[PDB]
Amino acid sequence: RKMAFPSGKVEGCMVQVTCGTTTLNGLWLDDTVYCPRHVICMLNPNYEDLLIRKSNHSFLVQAGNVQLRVIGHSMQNCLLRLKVDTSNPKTPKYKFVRIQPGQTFSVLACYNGSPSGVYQCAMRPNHTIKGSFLNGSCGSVGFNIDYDCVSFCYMHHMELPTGVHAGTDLEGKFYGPFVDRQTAQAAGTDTTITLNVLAWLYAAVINGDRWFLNRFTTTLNDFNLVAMKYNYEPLTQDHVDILGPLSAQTGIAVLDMCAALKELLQNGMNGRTILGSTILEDEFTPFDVVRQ
Amino acid sequence: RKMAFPSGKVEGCMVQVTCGTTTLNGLWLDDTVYCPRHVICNPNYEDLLIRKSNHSFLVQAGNVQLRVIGHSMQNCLLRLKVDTSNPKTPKYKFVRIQPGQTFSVLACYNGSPSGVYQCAMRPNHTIKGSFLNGSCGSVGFNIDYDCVSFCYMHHMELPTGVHAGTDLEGKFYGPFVDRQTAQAAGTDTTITLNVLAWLYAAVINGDRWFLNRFTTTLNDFNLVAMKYNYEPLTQDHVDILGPLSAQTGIAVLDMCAALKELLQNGMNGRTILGSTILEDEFTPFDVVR
Ligand SMILES: *[C@@](O)(CO)[C@H](C[C@@H]1CCNC1=O)NC(=O)[C@H](CC(C)C)NC(=O)c1cc2c(OC)cccc2[nH]1
Ligand SMILES: *[C@@](O)(CO)[C@H](C[C@@H]1CCNC1=O)NC(=O)[C@H](CC(C)C)NC(=O)c1cc2c(OC)cccc2[nH]1
Repeated sequence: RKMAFPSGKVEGCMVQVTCGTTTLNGLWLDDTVYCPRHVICMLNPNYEDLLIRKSNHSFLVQAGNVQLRVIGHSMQNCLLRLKVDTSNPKTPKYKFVRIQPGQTFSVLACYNGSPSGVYQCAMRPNHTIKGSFLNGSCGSVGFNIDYDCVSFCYMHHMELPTGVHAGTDLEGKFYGPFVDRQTAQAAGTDTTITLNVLAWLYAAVINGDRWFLNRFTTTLNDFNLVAMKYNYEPLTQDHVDILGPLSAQTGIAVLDMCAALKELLQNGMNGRTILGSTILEDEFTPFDVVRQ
Repeated sequence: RKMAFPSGKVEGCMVQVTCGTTTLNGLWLDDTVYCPRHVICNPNYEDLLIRKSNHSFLVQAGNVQLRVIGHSMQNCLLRLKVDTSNPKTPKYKFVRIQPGQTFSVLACYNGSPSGVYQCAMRPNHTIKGSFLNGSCGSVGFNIDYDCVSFCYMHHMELPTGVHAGTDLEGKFYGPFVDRQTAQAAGTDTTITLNVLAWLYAAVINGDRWFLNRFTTTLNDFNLVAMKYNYEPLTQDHVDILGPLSAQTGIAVLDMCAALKELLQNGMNGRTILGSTILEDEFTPFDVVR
């Protein structure tokens, strides 16, 4: 099952940022509030021009009942760093990280500064996420929690015409070739996260369906050559080592699981299922499998 | 997408309760801590509790230690009275959920919340959770408005991998007892009303391939439902699906005729809202939210 991290430490940081009539979500850490810079906008806007035309007083920042006053502002990439007169008493230990494709994080969906729901998603190889984001969701945040430290890694900005979502890290650099404009943008073709599909296949073996296994063998090179022809990410030697624990628990060598996957890619499943589905799941990490 | 409620108001109520070498998670509301009674541990729990002093309960809220002032047992739960009243307790109710309804689980270990996720009370009164060793005392809830409705406390994993537990009054969901016994639930069924709500959800998102021009009656639908291990559908169920009927413009018995086709013919490798299976853990209330 897809589990999310507990959202509490992040709920205390969610605020509402309003400019004129356009409102979105912001992240209040210490005396600074972060939010997508498009709060000040629509096609091909000059963001420097519009920021210099804006006064601190223009930004309405509400944190629950309280109103916070912008004591200053600056732009970092596609984000705005509003300085506020109050430090957030509920700020957690935190860091900004750049999540990598294949990896997962939890999204705390927010509307009007109120956290609505938390779900877990992965960053795809084409630098989009298959999220659930309605109008009002910009500035909602993705994050991982290790110990008591929160790793902020995603701020929501856009939904591509194809249903998927695009955003930035906490420094405002967009993941992927997207720009914050009211234009239709296309992601690159979405390749499948091989490392996670193998983790799934290992998970299926621990659950007791082995029907897709075989005695054929493969080298890493030859598996990667097949995989790319089916739009699957090549498997690095690093990924092989990551699968080590799942390999020893099941007694099935990683290259033999790849030989299995190679046969699934080339012949499909004759309507057969793994863990109940006809399609191979690719947002369960090896860590997720090991933990559960 | 399954979405869990923000777990913040619950995480501040999670504490650790230890009796000897036995540890589990507890729920700290006001001045009382709720936790599965087997923390004191087929025995007799009335005998075990009388031999227990308040001093023997190690209750910890994070770094802090709480002193048990008194206690009492209600069903399968302990009500530990403590000297401190939790400053973080939200507005809350205890409710008993009905099968088919959904909630969020804050999975906890050694008093530390580690994960949140959605799940549903199955018709056989189990839940398909994700619980590991140390997870008893983990709590299920709904956070509608600012009021938290606690509805589940975790107690066990059956041989089949599903989970079982009680309400916050300590009465089990289902036939189970808190003993170290292998126990069996009844045969499960598929939550028909939830499957239909999810079909309405797909239409709203534009997946309409499974629709058709036919209609069915309630009685004819249930003839097909019974054969495929779905719960019978009732007129109460149809009235619940009213608002989604209106939003999509598809009559509730039109959607049933679409579902009978999906059951009879199956889905030919095609997918509804991403999955290759008919999802039954999204309720009509869920889809509105
Ligand atoms: C934020 O809420 C906006 O502050 C919003 C979130 C999306 C709305 C629906 N689901 C979401 O995830 N973001 C946008 O509306 C952004 C705003 C930009 C960055 C200025 N724009 C889009 O996501 C967008 C624009 C267009 C488009 O043009 C018009 C054509 C096709 C798709 C598309 N997406
Ligand atoms: C709590 O953590 C208990 O301290 C624990 C949670 C489960 C452990 C693994 N995953 C869980 O969800 N609960 C138990 O161990 C309970 C304790 C009872 C209520 C006294 N027991 C079981 O879940 C249990 C016992 C047996 C069994 O016996 C023999 C045989 C088969 C399954 C089984 N489950």
